[PDB]
Amino acid sequence: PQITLWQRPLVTIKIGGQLKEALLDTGADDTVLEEMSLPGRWKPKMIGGIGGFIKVRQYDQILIEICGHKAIGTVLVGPTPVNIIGRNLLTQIGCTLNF
Amino acid sequence: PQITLWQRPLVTIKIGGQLKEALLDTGADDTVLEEMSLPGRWKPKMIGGIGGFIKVRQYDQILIEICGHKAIGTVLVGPTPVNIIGRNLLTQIGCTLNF
Ligand SMILES: CC(C)[C@H](NC(=O)N(C)Cc1ccccn1)C(=O)N[C@@H](Cc1ccccc1)[C@H](O)[C@@H](O)[C@H](Cc1ccccc1)NC(=O)[C@@H](NC(=O)N(C)Cc1ccccn1)C(C)C
Repeated sequence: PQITLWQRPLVTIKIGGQLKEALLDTGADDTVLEEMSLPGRWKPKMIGGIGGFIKVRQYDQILIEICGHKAIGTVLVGPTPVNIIGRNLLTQIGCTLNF
Repeated sequence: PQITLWQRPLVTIKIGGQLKEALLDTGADDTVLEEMSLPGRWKPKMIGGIGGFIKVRQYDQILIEICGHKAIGTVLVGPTPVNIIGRNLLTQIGCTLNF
């Protein structure tokens, strides 16, 4: 698909059989998801952004599906206001910017 | 061009006669640049993201050029970690996400 940017590029993801929505975000190096309790081992981590840093839990090797496309990678889980799909998973689905 | 996302989608912009690099950012509603003097009057504004809120100055109707394509629109200046080009100007230059 081609997604225009008139509105926020929110799409449906599947994670663990749940559907959710998430923002496709080319300016994020990492993927950050709203608080949830996945199984698995985590590491603590701090990620930063516009106003500062928050604390998150890092899970590795998580499979997410983005508009029917699979990707497998690290996900950070924390008190984010929005689910963010970053470049580590966008590359896997062949996603480009074009103009 | 077509930009892949294996690395950060930094490009060169020209603004107020300077060259800067900025991040092409589909997850941002707005464009935020590092502190600089632009000509023009401005309004104080607040914007947020991960981490919280920062206070910026809003300049309207600013000409900026992004990889040789012109855009005229609102630019916020303030203590951002990185120069961000958001969706208000990506749409002007015809930017889409594709996969
Ligand atoms: C999620 C983090 C892990 C991420 N950080 C990150 O990737 N790094 C710190 C590494 C790095 C360093 C240098 C260059 C690139 N990357 C981040 O916040 N990235 C930003 C851009 C940025 C990078 C580095 C420093 C500072 C900023 C995202 O790409 C950017 O799109 C965010 C995404 C976002 C949206 C909502 C809430 C939290 C985060 N938007 C923003 O921060 C903008 N805000 C908004 O657009 N809104 C709040 C509106 C909104 C509301 C709801 C939904 C979407 N958007 C700012 C720039 C105005």
